[PDB]
Amino acid sequence: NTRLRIAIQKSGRLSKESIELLSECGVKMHIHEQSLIAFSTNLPIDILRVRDDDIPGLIFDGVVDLGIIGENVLEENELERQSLGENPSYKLLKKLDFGYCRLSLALPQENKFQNLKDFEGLRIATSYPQLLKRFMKENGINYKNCTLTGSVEVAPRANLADAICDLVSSGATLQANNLKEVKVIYESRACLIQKENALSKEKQALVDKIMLRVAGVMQARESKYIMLHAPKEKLDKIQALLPGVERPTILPLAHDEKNVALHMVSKENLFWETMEALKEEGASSILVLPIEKMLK
Amino acid sequence: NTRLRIAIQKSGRLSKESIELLSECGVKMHIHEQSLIAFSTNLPIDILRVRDDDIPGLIFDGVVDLGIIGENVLEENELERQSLGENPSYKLLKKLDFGYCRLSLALPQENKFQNLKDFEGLRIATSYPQLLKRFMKENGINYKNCTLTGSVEVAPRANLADAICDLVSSGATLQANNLKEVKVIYESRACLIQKENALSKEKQALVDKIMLRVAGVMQARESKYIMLHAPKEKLDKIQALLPGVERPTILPLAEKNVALHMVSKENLFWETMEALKEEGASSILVLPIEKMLK
Amino acid sequence: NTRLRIAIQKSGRLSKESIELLSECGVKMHIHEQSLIAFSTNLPIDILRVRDDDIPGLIFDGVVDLGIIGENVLEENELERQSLGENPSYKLLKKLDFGYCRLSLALPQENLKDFEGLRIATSYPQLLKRFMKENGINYKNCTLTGSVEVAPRANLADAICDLVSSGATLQANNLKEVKVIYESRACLIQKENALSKEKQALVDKIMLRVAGVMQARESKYIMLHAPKEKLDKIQALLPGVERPTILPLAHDEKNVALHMVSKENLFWETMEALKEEGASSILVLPIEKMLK
Amino acid sequence: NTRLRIAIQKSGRLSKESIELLSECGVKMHIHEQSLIAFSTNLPIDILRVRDDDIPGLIFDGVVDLGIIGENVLEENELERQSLGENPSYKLLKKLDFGYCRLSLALPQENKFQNLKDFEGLRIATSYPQLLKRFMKENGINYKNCTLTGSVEVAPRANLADAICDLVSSGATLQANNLKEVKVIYESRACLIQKENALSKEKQALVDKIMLRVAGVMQARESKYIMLHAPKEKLDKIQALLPGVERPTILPLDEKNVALHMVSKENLFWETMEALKEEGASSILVLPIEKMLK
Amino acid sequence: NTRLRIAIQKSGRLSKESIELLSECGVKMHIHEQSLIAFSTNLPIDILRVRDDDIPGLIFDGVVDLGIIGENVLEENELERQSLGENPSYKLLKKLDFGYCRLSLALPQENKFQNLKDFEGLRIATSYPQLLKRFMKENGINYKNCTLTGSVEVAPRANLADAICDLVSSGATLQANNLKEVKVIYESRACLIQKENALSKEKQALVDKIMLRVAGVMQARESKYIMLHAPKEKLDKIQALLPERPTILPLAHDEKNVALHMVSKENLFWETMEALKEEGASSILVLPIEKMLK
Amino acid sequence: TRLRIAIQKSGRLSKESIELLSECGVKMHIHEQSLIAFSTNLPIDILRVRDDDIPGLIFDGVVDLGIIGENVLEENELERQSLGENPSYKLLKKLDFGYCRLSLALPQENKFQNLKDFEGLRIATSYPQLLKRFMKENGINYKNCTLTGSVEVAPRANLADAICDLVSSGATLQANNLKEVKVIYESRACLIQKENALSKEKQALVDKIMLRVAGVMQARESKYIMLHAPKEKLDKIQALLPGVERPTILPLAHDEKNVALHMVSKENLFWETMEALKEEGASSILVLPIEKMLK
Ligand SMILES: Nc1ncnc2c1ncn2[C@@H]1O[C@H](COP(=O)(O)OP(=O)(O)OP(=O)(O)O)[C@@H](O)[C@H]1O
Ligand SMILES: Nc1ncnc2c1ncn2[C@@H]1O[C@H](COP(=O)(O)OP(=O)(O)OP(=O)(O)O)[C@@H](O)[C@H]1O
Ligand SMILES: Nc1ncnc2c1ncn2[C@@H]1O[C@H](COP(=O)(O)OP(=O)(O)OP(=O)(O)O)[C@@H](O)[C@H]1O
Ligand SMILES: Nc1ncnc2c1ncn2[C@@H]1O[C@H](COP(=O)(O)OP(=O)(O)OP(=O)(O)O)[C@@H](O)[C@H]1O
Ligand SMILES: Nc1ncnc2c1ncn2[C@@H]1O[C@H](COP(=O)(O)OP(=O)(O)OP(=O)(O)O)[C@@H](O)[C@H]1O
Ligand SMILES: Nc1ncnc2c1ncn2[C@@H]1O[C@H](COP(=O)(O)OP(=O)(O)OP(=O)(O)O)[C@@H](O)[C@H]1O
Ligand SMILES: [Mg+2]
Ligand SMILES: [Mg+2]
Ligand SMILES: [Mg+2]
Ligand SMILES: [Mg+2]
Ligand SMILES: [Mg+2]
Ligand SMILES: [Mg+2]
Repeated sequence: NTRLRIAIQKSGRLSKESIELLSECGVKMHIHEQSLIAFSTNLPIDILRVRDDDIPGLIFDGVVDLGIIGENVLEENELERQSLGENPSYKLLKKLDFGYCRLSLALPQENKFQNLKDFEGLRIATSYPQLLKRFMKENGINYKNCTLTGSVEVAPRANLADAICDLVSSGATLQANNLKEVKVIYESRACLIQKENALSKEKQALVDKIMLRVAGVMQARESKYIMLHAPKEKLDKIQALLPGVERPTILPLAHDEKNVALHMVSKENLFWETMEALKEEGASSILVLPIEKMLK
Repeated sequence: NTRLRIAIQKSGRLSKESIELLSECGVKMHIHEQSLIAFSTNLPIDILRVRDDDIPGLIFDGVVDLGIIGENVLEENELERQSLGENPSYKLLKKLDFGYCRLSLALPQENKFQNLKDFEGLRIATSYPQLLKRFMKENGINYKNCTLTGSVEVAPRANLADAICDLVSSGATLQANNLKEVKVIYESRACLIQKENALSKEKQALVDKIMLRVAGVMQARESKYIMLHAPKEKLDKIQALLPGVERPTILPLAEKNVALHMVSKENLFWETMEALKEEGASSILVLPIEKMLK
Repeated sequence: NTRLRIAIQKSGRLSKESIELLSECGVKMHIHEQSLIAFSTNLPIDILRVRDDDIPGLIFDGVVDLGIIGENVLEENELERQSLGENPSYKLLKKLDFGYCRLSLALPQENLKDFEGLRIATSYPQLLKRFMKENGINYKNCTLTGSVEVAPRANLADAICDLVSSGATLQANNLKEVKVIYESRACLIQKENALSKEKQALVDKIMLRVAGVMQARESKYIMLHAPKEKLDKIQALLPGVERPTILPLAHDEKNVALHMVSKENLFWETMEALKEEGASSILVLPIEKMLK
Repeated sequence: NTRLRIAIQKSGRLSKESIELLSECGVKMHIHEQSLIAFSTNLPIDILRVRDDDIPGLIFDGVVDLGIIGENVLEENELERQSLGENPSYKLLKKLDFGYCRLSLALPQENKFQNLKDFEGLRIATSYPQLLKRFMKENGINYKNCTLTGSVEVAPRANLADAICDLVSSGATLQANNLKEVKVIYESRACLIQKENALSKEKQALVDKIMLRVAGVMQARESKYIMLHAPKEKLDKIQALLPGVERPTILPLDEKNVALHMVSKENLFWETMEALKEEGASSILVLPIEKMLK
Repeated sequence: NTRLRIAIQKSGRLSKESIELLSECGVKMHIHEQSLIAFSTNLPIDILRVRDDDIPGLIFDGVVDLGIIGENVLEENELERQSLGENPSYKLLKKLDFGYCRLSLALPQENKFQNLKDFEGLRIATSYPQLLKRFMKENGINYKNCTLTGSVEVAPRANLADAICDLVSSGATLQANNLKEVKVIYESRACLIQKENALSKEKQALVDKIMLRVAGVMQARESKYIMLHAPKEKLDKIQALLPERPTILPLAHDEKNVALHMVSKENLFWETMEALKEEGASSILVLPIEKMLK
Repeated sequence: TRLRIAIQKSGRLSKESIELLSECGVKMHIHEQSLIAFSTNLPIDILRVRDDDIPGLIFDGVVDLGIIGENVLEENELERQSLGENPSYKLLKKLDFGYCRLSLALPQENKFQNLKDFEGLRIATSYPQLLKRFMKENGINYKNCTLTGSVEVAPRANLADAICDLVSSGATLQANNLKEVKVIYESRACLIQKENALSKEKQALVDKIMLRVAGVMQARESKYIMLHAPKEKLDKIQALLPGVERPTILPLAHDEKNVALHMVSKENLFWETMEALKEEGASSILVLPIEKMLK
């Protein structure tokens, strides 16, 4: 077909945010939970809703054009196919601002953990054998792999393994099974990827247009509009504290020769630490306003 | 009573946004789902929560002062009462910015649709007989009406009708019953209406005050505060692309470009953002507005 | 088509129990909430899932064969069509054992001739009208299709005539139930025009199943010990579907064992009355299916 | 350890019924959704709550004693391991009375299907490549496999395949994606299985005891206690209509009829009830049985 | 008033079963979550739905007639009022068949527990200070009380106490907070209680009637109707396995065996069914009983 | 050591208590079953407890900070005082949530003219101490009936003649045929601290958090305003709009009679103020939200 094909997760932790991103990029569509393919009404785009496990392979095989997938799953599949002698490839278009999670080694609460060497020779249960293997090789630790495709935290209490390597964000399931997180081995986030084989000129131009929108949407979520007063003597430090998307606008203050007004757009979000550092450097009247849309 | 009476939908697609609008207009009230009448604590206003079907009639009969109702239901009921020889009347105060939907003719997926004439002589099932009738009369198409008050999309597969005229927004229920949308006949949105008979001077003044607030609230939702850089050579085009509530503020930059600050009349879609970039605009920032009054 | 068409409520208070009844009558089907027609896999039957409001009309117009509908909605619509000069008709096959509710006049907590001249708000104008005409009371009708209990506090009416089962919504709006005017339950109805012989025979078969399913829910299998001297009184306390089976008890000459199937369910009052008459070892077992 | 280990699905279509069966077999335990091992309080049994996909492998590897799994998943995994040169083995203890589903070939609604040969050379998408392969080999049909681990019904509309081989029970998801079921290739239900390597004498005796309970629970669900009146003349015919677990008890009632008490081997359907009446039976009572043991 | 007043829990672990019991005793009423007092339509009875904490006090003060409350809350409050010099009193009418739980001492998983003496001098956190105190006194153990009205399992990790005394049924919350149950100090269930001061003759007669119904309802839940075949030679052993006198019936054309019909006093567990089979019993049927009265 | 903050586990204050801490830059992972959350970026432990216990934990010095409703705080303070104890604490900040009131209510049918109508009545409440203090202050004798919940049942069930109950909406009162008649106490959530001095390091952390709390609350209330004002009306317009700082006044290019005013309001802008500004000749009034602010 002439229409651009984008694979996203049908249901799971990435689904809502994947749809939201596309929608905020002006891709109008009607999604019914039972329908596995949504057709955009205003753009030549088909959204395929599939299991996240299959997204890397669909992209590697060139059967969809774009995909939104967690880095962890993308790499685990890439490594697996490489280990079977294949040469999977893809283009990473953008690391996205959701799907944050980590892959961590965990042990029974009772165990005494001092360092990574404590895993030497242990049986380790995981749904991510390749990612675990690569990390253990890099650190020169021998172990016995036990692959489980789910319910990984059962393994120690059930004597299937001595430890686990599992995905975590909150920590809940670990506590419930008498386990403690001990070492983060991998950090992941959602990515937007593209198949390796060149698209048609028209499809590629549509991807280019979307990508500009994606960057815009993400940048608007992170960036803030900042207004503050700064002493002229401290301007360079203040700017170093708050990196901007462009050069700051500097305006004279009418009744005041020692200070200036600074208007700028931050590259990153403003945390209280930064607000406090700015005040320490002599900044005052600091205002941070939200931005709904932007385009550099 | 001396208190102003406003009828809104108890529960349904208009309920949340009807309450939100009143709340954003400074009408403080405590609503609980089981209570059918909420009394405003800061203004002399009673909110009656009723079935949307009855709102037009309550207004026509002059028994409430204001109502928020979908256009589709308002006119269907107006037309129905006219067909019984009555003379319903009301004042349309404002078309609102929610309750968007459409009434559409639909056919079985298998049917070949070329033009409206393909509906000649067909049996058409609908919950909106009057709206359908008026549209078919305007376009000179004869048909057989089949009134169903719900589950309209069953009619073709159940051989109650050859086609349907139904409310749609998403399209889901049509696919599930092997139907395709083929012609939009009516587009609807929520409206704020008032009874025909004059109110007391005090009540009318309260309505006037609320109306100004309604316009403000709606404008603040649509309008955005825009900041961008524009080449001086392209300002006229840039301003045409983005109509404003007032004239833009133009500020010199620390050369051949200027800074433009303005308030858009409408919301900024990506197409506009892209058209501005094409015309040479850069550093385009769009900030939300919480309240406004010209 | 050759297939029998049954209209039931898509979603609402009658839906679950309508499907259950058909299912317990051996009508196998797969219902998906979004699908508005279910086809029976084991019988030539189509289930049309519609709004309850339309079921009477579909039956009156002969466009479906059977329907399950609340009596209240059935007669309200019958009366409405009669008032427009039409002559709706149907066959009442069976009053069912669910959908119980009542239509009641209610007044503000603070307050039949007392309704004389009052404004009365209702979603059932025809049923109210018929009742008020029968009792010779003049009133002013106010039709509301929902939220009826708002009317008094909102000064739309002086009283209401509304559907109730629990009473909750009345208390919440400072109203009290004052007079029941109509009692309703779900009914199974059929169109007036004769069916084909094959369709009618299928309906006849279903009807016997419906009766069986309902009787099994009400009837219980009863075993007890009774003194021979009190046997007549005990049998009078417990009407049965058949004559009781009477069995001698080993080594007890004054008493007998009684096994029977009750026509109605056994309430504690009956259990206590049986004990008063000298019955002992009373056992009540549930029945899953029956056919007399 | 001395305790018997049983693997069941953590969450999914088999979970509720797996727990119910064990509970009805007198295995007391407290399951918290977050806890992946439940310890029986009254028997030496550990319930491991896992992903269904892993249950066959845990059994093949002898690392749990019992498992409750769908036949489809069991044989798909058995076949997969055989294709890698392994020799997986297990004992099938009992086919259970839930988890009913089927694996079926399906095509777009528009396609003309006459025979299995119409699948010749087609791309077929499935989560059950091995089961599909075995069936296609048995019937001598060449095809191209496309493995998808979920959302299989997307494949045709997305041009990933020409057809699918997917699990169905209702049919809903097929309609929603413009597909029609065309050929059932495999029928499945939940099974209770055991590892191949011999258990201790104590563990095996516990399994034996549980198995008799499983059979009892399943028979009690199917069997009913029946009481009816039959004419003495029609007696032979009535018994033939109603196969029992034992011979019927016949009791005198007046002189022309008898009372019949019996336990049915199978459940009583309305057809049987109606056949009995036709043969002259009356006062037919069917009572539920909560527990039984032959 | 002339009407009998019964206090039950509005919402919580006892609420559903309290209502069910009354309903199964033929008390017809319409109970809506928003309504705090339900009036029985068929009997002169008012159901007050309150917080369980207050039920003992309402009974002690003679302000309601009956109450359904957990033993633990009843005695905790009794003890508390006694410690303030009051003399609370009540009549225990019946221990009921729901609301089962236990009050248990628990420690961090890491702690070595050998005996009760290990609690000597510890800080113990509990919502049931009086029940804990009575138990620690009866055993001569000194400790430091820490009263928390909820979230008791936080205390050790938060260094508010060294141990806890908390309500448990399913040990979930203990595991989640790295705690282990180590000594049950008190076992509880729901009870039906009555105020001490004599009721009117009419009210007391109504209570008497309800009590017989309560006993009947509970017995019907436990008792089962049993039918089996037994060898005449094993009849005594079989009857000893199954605690009124059984009905013994001859089997037609079988002289070595008899049919036994019994109503069990207790429920039949698999152990008993297996023991019956071991003694030569066969065709064992257990049917449910809906109502009974001796 | 680590700073200990007690908040409500689940209830009306729980969400907003967590949100406030989160908006103050306290990062933490809270799982509903977990009763103690450890901040990942600051030395802070969040204890999730029953609100009833928070005052006592603070009084006893066993946690450092607490977020609790005023009503529960003073009810417990009063209760402990009545047992001869001397509970004490520091009130750090009245917060912008947990708004409710304690009110006397009567059956709808009763005729209420004055507080004296409560003389000698039986009054049911979960807040005996707060009621007692109010009734003593106003010299009214009554009979207390303590109920720990379902207070609105008491009149219809003849447990009392009246109630003193927490309300925000009036829903539950209507449902039980009661009317609110006199507000006796107004409450909101408070952030409190134990009386005994903290270590210098812990106190400095509290000081830092407090400035953040004030910032977060100010950003919720304050708005960024832009408008046009006639030069002749500037003084009146500024009086209508108290600001956090002095307004910035800018000339308008094509217009000599008017100026542009940019400012940050101290309070939120209600329609009344917008309308008053317009009445005074202001035009093009824009109100933008503020996400964070520091003076
Ligand atoms: N707490 C979390 N927050 C954000 N993202 C997460 C979190 N946990 C996991 N993820 C990411 O989301 C991805 C999908 O998670 P999810 O649990 O929905 O996948 P799944 O269980 O494999 O679902 P399916 O296979 O049915 O698509 C993970 O691979 C990971 O990249
Ligand atoms: N998808 C939609 N989005 C927004 N508004 C809609 C949509 N569909 C319909 N509406 C509007 O909302 C009105 C009410 O629809 P809704 O389904 O809430 O009430 P209803 O079906 O009439 O139910 P009831 O009569 O019981 O309140 C419609 O008449 C129409 O004006
Ligand atoms: N407590 C009750 N209140 C109202 N109706 C009841 C009640 N109990 C049973 N019914 C029966 O159920 C029928 C349908 O009630 P329900 O509220 O489901 O339908 P509805 O309000 O007409 O909605 P719809 O128009 O969507 O089918 C009533 O006409 C009545 O016969
Ligand atoms: N309609 C159905 N669709 C799919 N499986 C069904 C159906 N009915 C019964 N089953 C059975 O249930 C088993 C488990 O299905 P389920 O969808 O719960 O697991 P899953 O999708 O593999 O999820 P998980 O991997 O989390 O255990 C299937 O292998 C099958 O044997
Ligand atoms: N696992 C359990 N945990 C606590 N109480 C239980 C448990 N099982 C049964 N109960 C009984 O339920 C009673 C209280 O139940 P529940 O926890 O619902 O009320 P509550 O928490 O005291 O709430 P309220 O005080 O608001 O009524 C206990 O006093 C006890 O008798
Ligand atoms: N409408 C309201 N009703 C009652 N309390 C409110 C209300 N609004 C705010 N609150 C505040 O929230 C506090 C706790 O409310 P909530 O009812 O959640 O706790 P609770 O019922 O005492 O539960 P727990 O004791 O189990 O924490 C009150 O003490 C009060 O300060
Ligand atoms: Mg996955
Ligand atoms: Mg409507
Ligand atoms: Mg209806
Ligand atoms: Mg699976
Ligand atoms: Mg309690
Ligand atoms: Mg509390």
